[PDB]
Amino acid sequence: GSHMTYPTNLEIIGGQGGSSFSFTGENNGASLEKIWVWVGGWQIKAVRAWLSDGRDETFGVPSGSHQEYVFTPGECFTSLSLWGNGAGTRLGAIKFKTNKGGEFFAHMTSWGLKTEYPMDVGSGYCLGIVGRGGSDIDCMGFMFLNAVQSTVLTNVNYPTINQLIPKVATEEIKSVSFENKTSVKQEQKVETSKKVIKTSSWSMTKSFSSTFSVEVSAGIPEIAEVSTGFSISFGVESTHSLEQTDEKNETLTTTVEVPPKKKVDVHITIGRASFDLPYTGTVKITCKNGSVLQYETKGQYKGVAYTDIKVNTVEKDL
Amino acid sequence: GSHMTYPTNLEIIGGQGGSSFSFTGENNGASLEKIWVWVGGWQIKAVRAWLSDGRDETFGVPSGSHQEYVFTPGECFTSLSLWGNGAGTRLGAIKFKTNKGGEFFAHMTSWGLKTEYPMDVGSGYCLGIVGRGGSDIDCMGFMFLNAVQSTVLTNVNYPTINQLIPKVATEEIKSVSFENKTSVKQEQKVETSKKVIKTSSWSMTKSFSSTFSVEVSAGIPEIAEVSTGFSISFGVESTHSLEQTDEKNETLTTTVEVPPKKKVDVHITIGRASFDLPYTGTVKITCKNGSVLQYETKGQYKGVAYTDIKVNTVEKDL
Ligand SMILES: OC[C@H]1O[C@@](CO)(O[C@H]2O[C@H](CO)[C@@H](O)[C@H](O)[C@H]2O)[C@@H](O)[C@@H]1O
Ligand SMILES: OC[C@H]1O[C@@](CO)(O[C@H]2O[C@H](CO)[C@@H](O)[C@H](O)[C@H]2O)[C@@H](O)[C@@H]1O
Ligand SMILES: [Cl-]
Ligand SMILES: [Cl-]
Repeated sequence: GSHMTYPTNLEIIGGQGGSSFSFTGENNGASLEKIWVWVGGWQIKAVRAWLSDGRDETFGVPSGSHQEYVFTPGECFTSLSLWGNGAGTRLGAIKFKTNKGGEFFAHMTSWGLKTEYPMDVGSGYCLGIVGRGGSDIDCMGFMFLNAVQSTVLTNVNYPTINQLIPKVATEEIKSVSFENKTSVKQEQKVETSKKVIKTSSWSMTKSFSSTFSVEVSAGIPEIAEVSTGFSISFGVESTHSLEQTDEKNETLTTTVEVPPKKKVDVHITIGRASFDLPYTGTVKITCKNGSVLQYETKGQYKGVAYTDIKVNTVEKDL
Repeated sequence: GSHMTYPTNLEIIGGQGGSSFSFTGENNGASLEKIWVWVGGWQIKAVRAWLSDGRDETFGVPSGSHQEYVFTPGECFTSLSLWGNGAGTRLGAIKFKTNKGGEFFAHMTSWGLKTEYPMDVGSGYCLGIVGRGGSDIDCMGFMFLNAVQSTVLTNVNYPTINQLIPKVATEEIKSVSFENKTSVKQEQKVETSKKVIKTSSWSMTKSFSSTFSVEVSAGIPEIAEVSTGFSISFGVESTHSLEQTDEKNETLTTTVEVPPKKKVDVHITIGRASFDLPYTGTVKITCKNGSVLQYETKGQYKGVAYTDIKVNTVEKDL
C-alpha cells in the first residue's frame, strides 16, 4: 500500500484503437494556448493543439468546420468534463470553463451523449493533451499540473558575466568647498544622502508567470569600483521575486582634512550600472501532494546596480 | 560642551536691513519648486518662490526682467554659492547646480562680485528661502534638509475605514463533481492553488517621494468573510514600501464528504476587494546627524486584498 503522487493529473476517456500520442509541456512548462476541435456524428473527429512554446500538432483527421478556443496568458481551466461516444470506442465530447469566464463545448452530432466524466483540473494549468488517434480521436485526456505549493527559479547562472564590461554612469550628489585661512590643520564633517533604486528582472514565459507566483533563489550581479576597472561581481544567493525593486537612502559620513593656507574641493558621486545579460536556471515546481516537476530554462536578466558613494577631494593653495 | 545638531542647514548672506521673512516647507515637507530672481546694479532686487504645496510669495520689489529656475520632482541642488554686494548691505548673487545637470547664476549688474560663499546643500533637498527684504533682498539663504538616514511614514490611520462597506468580487478557482453509488459515506481530497497579488499604496507629494526612500510603518486594510457578511479590519503594523506588491500561491487542501447515493458539487472560490480610502499619518525624517523633522500628512490609500479561499459544497440524489 505504498502510495505514489505525481505532479500531473490526466484522465483519458474513450476507446483503445488508434495510435498513442502525447503532446504536453510537461518537460518545459509550456501550456495549451489554442485548441481546434472537429466533430463527427459518433466521435470527436480530430484535435489540433498549440502549446505556448510554439508547438502545433493535429491528431485524428479533420472533417468539416472546427470549433476553437484561444487561451490568454494566465487563463486556467476551472472545470472540465469529457464524454465517450457511449460505446467505449471514441471520445464523444469536451466541455470546459475557464477562470476568465469562458466556456467551450464540442460534441459528436448524431448520437446522444451518455455518461459525463467530470475531471479535477488540479491547479487549472493545462499542459496539453494525451491520447490515441487514427482517423478519429479514439481517446483523449487533458493533462493538468496538480495544485502547487511553490514555484521557484533556482540554480541561476549568468554564463557571460565574466566576459562583461559594465558601463558605469556617474551621478553627481554634491560638491562642497572649504578654505583654511589659518596656519594649522582643520577638519570638516561632510554628510551625504542619496536615494538609490536597485532593480532585478528575470524574464519568464508569460503563460507560466501569469499563472504562478515564481520565487527566485539567486545571486544578483553587483558592481564595485576596482582600481583597474569595473567588474560585475556575481553576488550572494537569496530570495527575490521575478521583478524586484529595492529603494534605500544610501548615506556616508566623511571627515575632510583642510590643510593650512589651502582650499579643498570635495566632490561626491555615485556610479550607476545597467546589466542586460542572459541567464539559465532550473524551474522547480513542488505540488501540494509532495511531488515535483522541474525543468531547465533560460532568459534575460536585467539589473540596475550602484557603486558605493565616492568622495574625491581636490586640494589647492589659496 | 554638549553638541547640538539640526535637521535643516541654512546660511544667510547679506545685510541687516529690511524685514524678516521665512518661506519654507519645514512644517510640511514642501520643497522649492520654482524661483524667479530680479537683479539691480548693486543688489538682488527681488525673489519670487513657489513651493511644492502651492504656496507662492515674492520678497523685495521686482524691477526689470526676471531669471527663472523650474525644479522637477527629484531635482536636488548639488552645489550653491551666494555673494553679498561687497558692501555687506544686500545679497548680490546666487549660483547653483542641480543633480539633473542644471546651472543657474543671477547677479547684480554693476558692482563687482567679491567674496563667494559656498554652501553645504545637505541632502540637496531645498525646503525654501529665509532672509530679509524691503525694496530689495537685504539678505537671504536657501534652507536644505540635512543628509537623511531614514524617512518613515508612520502613525497611519484610515479615518473612514469603520464606515466602509467593501465591494468583494468572487473569482472562481475550480469546480468538481463526485458521485457516491454505494449506501456508504465516501471521502475525496481536493487540493487547490491560486496566485494572488495583494497591493498597497500610500500617495505622497512626488517631490518628496522622488528624492527620499520612504518606508511605511502601517497596518494594511484586510478583508475576511464573516458568517454575517464582509469585515474590513485594520491589520497589525509592519514595514512596507510606499508602493508595495506581494504575490503568492494561496493554497488549500479540502476533504470532501460524499454521503451515500448522492452527487456532490464542490465550488472553490476566492474573494477580491479593492480599497480606495483616505489616510493620515506622520512623516518622520531622521537625519544622519541625529536630528529629526516630523510633520503630519494626508493622502489616499489604494489596496487590493483577498479573502481566504472558500469551499461551498452542494448535494443531490444520484
Ligand atoms: O472511423 C475511422 C475509420 O478508419 C479506420 C481504418 O482507416 O480505422 C482507423 O481509425 C480508427 C479511429 O481513429 C482507429 O481506431 C483505427 O485504429 C485506425 O486504423 C476504420 O477502421 C475506421 O472505421
Ligand atoms: O534699496 C532701495 C531703497 O529702499 C529704502 C526705502 O526707500 O529702504 C528699504 O529697502 C531696503 C532694501 O530692502 C531696506 O534695507 C530698508 O529697511 C527698507 O526701508 C531705502 O533706504 C533704500 O535706498
Ligand atoms: Cl464511452
Ligand atoms: Cl558683502
